[PDB]
Amino acid sequence: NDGVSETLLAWRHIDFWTSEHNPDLNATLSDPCTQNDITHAEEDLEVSFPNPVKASFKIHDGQEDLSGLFYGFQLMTLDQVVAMTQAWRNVAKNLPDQKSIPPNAVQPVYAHPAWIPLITDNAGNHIGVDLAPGPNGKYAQIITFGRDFDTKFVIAENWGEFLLSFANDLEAGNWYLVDGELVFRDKKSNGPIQDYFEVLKRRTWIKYQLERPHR
Repeated sequence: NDGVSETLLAWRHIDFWTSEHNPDLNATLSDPCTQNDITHAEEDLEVSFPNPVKASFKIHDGQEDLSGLFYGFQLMTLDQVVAMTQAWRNVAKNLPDQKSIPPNAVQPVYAHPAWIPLITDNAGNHIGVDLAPGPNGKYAQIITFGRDFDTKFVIAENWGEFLLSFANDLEAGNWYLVDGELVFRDKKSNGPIQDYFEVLKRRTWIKYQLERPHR
């Protein structure tokens, strides 16, 4: 049940922020998935979705537009999670210099059948949940992985924390509509526009570095 409260609160904030500032994006958030949909998907993949991820799916089954919520990155429907997990499984089955940050938190591999993608940049890169952590990682940690992520990053301890940190970016004013496309900018620093994966990665890196003095 860890991350469950955060998931619920994050979606409240994201539902409410999008309905004020970006109604077009709000109208892309799908209806909940049923427990049946979720059972069928766990069955197809032979996994248990962690509690915060299942709670997120029972609020919105991804996004469908008749673009991406996470500063241009799309929240995937349960159908896309299944299809895309199976495509990564076909690749893990065959054939690059792979790293983890923090070191040994994430397996240093291109692909793993237990890495469940939940967000896509639609260019082969993902944020997802890691169901087979490295020795210093945590089960159901949130990671980056895919085509151009030689270095995997642990970006949150669970999916609820991930969603809540995105919801607080919105609430801190860290955004720009170019409604227009939603991009990220550090408001406090009057900062330049940035790719949100670079922002996530720098945050994970800085936090790792700042904990290093505690022995």
